[PDB]
Amino acid sequence: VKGNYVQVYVMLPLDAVSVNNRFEKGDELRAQLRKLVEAGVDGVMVDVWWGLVEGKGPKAYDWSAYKQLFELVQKAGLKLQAIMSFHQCGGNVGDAVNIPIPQWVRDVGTRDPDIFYTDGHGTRNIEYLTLGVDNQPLFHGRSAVQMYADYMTSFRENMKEFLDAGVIVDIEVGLGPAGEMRYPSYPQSHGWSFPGIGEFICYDKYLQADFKAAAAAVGHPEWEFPNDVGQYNDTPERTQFFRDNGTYLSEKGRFFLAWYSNNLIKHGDRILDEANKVFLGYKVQLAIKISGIHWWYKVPSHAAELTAGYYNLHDRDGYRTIARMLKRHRASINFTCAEMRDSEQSSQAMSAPEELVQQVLSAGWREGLNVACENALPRYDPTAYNTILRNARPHGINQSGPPEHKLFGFTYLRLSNQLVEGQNYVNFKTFVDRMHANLPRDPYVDPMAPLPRSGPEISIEMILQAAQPKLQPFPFQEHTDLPVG
Ligand SMILES: OC[C@H]1NC[C@H](O)[C@@H](O)[C@@H]1S[C@H]1O[C@H](CO)[C@@H](O)[C@H](O)[C@H]1O
Ligand SMILES: [Cl-]
Repeated sequence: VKGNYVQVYVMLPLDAVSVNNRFEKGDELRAQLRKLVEAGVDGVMVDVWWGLVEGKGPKAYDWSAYKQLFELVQKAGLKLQAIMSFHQCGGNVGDAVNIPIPQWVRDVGTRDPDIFYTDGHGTRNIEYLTLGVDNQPLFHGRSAVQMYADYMTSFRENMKEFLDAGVIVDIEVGLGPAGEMRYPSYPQSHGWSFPGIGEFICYDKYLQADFKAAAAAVGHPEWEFPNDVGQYNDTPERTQFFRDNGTYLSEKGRFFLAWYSNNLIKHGDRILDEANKVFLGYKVQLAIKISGIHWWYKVPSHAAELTAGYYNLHDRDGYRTIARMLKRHRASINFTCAEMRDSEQSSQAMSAPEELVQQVLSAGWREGLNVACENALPRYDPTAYNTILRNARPHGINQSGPPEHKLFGFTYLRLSNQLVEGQNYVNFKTFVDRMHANLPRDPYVDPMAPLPRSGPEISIEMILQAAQPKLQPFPFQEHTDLPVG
């Protein structure tokens, strides 16, 4: 029965540390976290904002508010998942507060605007630095990858005691906007709204030069980005690229989609190699976040996945390539949409979150990875919780031992007073009993081994072998066998 237990984590508020890098919510959180403990919660997740910590200048790390926050988490007796948040808070759905990346990094952009992901009209997205500059020493002598590595190293040295005490158990490495390994292909600030197909955000000069070099290297130096792709708010049928039997199927289109999605995979791999070196020997799991682009999943072109950088089609598994890249690092996948049913989505959007969830979870498990999930949108109701329960144990309870597959964890978005009062709290507490297979809370479940060094580097051609043949997902039960009631 104990093999069935799934840990439950709760996301702290976006301003758990204030926008001025001070810890102001000690009284409120102490109460709120006591309520989470009373409900059997295993831990919390928190954004560790680059903009707050390295805000005053290069290598001026001010960890003191996060230390106060983390002491409080420890005193409550909860585990902790730390996100290395190298992105801006703001513009993305649910972001109530405003925390840019460091001002001194933005100041570099006033001279070299190509440090930012750039769209086809030339608009600069300031939420994250382009993967184009991962290895370009533009930031007062440092590259973007060096900045990320130094930040993680300073985190390790400063939070060593929380690491040694087994409080911090997971490091989620932010790899893009909203901390997700993707391009900013659906930005509300540039006028996108649901369920627009999005746009390819590869027009910064660094990525343009990368494309020309890749194209010349296959004997097509003339080739350019596709220009029959429409705009943010189009539907697929209204573009020659994404329509049924469109130019996404051409040799040119295929080369472009591979190049764009490959760069994301290489960005993840490089950064995970550095993260693994940092946390070598500590009892933590490294994780990445894959964004849940469920819209247009039901049409042949998977348009919105393609623009986000996920090269996923009926005969090409664009998530198992990513999982295969992660395997050498023993990195986990944190996914989203665990609370969503296809019947809750609008028809127009051609949306299939249930199938997308099944695809990504099955890709992780086939590669031997731990897989965790989050809810995409706020939900307080039994149905949502039952949908999560189904995804947490897709073949139900195993009475003899553990089930064939299960989530390694589930993180709930997001803590507030609303969660810990009234009927909301009764529902949530019941949901946590069910995720624990109705057993008491066990702080020593899922012990981590000392992080081993990443295995040998494999090439992009080796990673891409996972794309085909595309396999059906493992069968999922329609409904959980252990509902909230
Ligand atoms: O948690 C990742 C992402 N999953 C899909 C949800 O719809 C999004 O709201 C979240 S992003 C959100 O929360 C993150 C973790 O607290 C932040 O890093 C990010 O800035 C927020 O936009
Ligand atoms: Cl296989």
